[PDB]
Amino acid sequence: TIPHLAIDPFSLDFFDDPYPDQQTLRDAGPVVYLDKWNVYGVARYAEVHAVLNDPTTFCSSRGVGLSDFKKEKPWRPPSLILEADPPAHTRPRAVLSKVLSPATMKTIRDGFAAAADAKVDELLQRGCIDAIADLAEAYPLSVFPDAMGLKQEGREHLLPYAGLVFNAFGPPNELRQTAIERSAPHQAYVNEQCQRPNLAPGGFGACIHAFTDTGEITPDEAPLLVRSLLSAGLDTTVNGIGAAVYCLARFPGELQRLRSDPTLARNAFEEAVRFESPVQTFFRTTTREVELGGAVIGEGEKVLMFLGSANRDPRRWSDPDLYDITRKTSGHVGFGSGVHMCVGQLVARLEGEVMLSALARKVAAIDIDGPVKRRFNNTLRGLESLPVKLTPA
Ligand code: HEM
Ligand SMILES: CCc1ccc(C(=O)O)cc1
Ligand SMILES: [Cl-]
Repeated sequence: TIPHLAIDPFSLDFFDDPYPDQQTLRDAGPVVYLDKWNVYGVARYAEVHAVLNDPTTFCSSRGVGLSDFKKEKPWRPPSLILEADPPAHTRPRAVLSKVLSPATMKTIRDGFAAAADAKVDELLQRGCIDAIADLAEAYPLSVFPDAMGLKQEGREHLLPYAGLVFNAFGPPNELRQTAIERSAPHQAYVNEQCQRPNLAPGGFGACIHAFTDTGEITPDEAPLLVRSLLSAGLDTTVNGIGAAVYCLARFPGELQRLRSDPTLARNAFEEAVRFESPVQTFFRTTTREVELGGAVIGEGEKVLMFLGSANRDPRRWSDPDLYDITRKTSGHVGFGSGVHMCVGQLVARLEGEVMLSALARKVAAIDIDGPVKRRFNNTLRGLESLPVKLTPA
């Protein structure tokens, strides 16, 4: 029989220090009942990974946040890709995949590295820098909206927009409800840049709109796939990169390790995604009666998956609380797993690698010199400010 926990994985307290709670979450039982929100949760690597790889049983089309789309109105029209099941998923999925293939990365790869090299140089010129706003936020801001082919004007909405989207997967918090109350300007901006007339020749939005021509997607579909990349494509990478730098900061020996061997960049990043897990949690909904870690769970029940917890399960990882940039990271669920696994992963790693590469060649120490402020959001873990003094090589 399934234990009750009073933990609220969406309270400021939990965000501020999740690690003791996530350990109660695991130790309690393979499946737990969260009184705060009347839902089942699963925090161990094994359970999380299983749920992820049975989309037939654990569907996403009833929402991947708490809210059940069968029971209640989605807060916005649903994603053609996040909030759908195969087969409706498979087409929109395949398209975004071509858009963001390794072929594509090869073409934009030099540009991303050069821009990464430029930021780290400028930063070394100043010394004291905010690792979040001046790097984590600034770098993908200098590469991604361009890769998208966004205009200049409006971009200040891209981050609040992400925040809104990720806050909304959560329970009906103060966090959620406020985000929603404040959402109109952010949606109008995104709705606008979602249109073909507004996407520069040769960028993702443009490349996406091309699938209109051949018919792989309709014109209603097209603005909505773009919408996908404008929700998911930015703040994720802000927090990913954010994690990496914070890790390097807290783990100076691991920085020295990376400097010794700069080819360890890609994986020092991947490790950071495991170790922080910028995207913390997602739900599914049972499509049938299913036995899940010994419990028989009824049809149409929501299950909360602790991604971060999975990624830090002692049952799966030696010394999981450690930053180890030569860890065999393969199998972490930082970008999820299976049919829905992050279609954007190549862009993220692209950014995380070039930037960690630039750092490994350019910086000799990263020390935090200041107050460190966390940002609170229902789905995203990350920092709001991280003051560091960069010392040059
Ligand atoms: C720090 C980098 C990133 C992280 C940690 C991350 C996280 C995730 C996770 C955990 C999923 C699985 C969702 C699920 O199982 O329901 C996912 C899927 C997705 N990601 Fe990412 N992501 C990142 C970067 C990106 C980027 C750069 C893009 C756009 C270029 C993107 C676009 C998407 C989209 C559209 C999906 C839904 C795919 C599907 O359901 O088939 N992500 N991401
Ligand atoms: C990375 C999480 C995420 C993935 C896809 C969407 C979307 O399709 O709007 C929104 C969020
Ligand atoms: Cl929207």
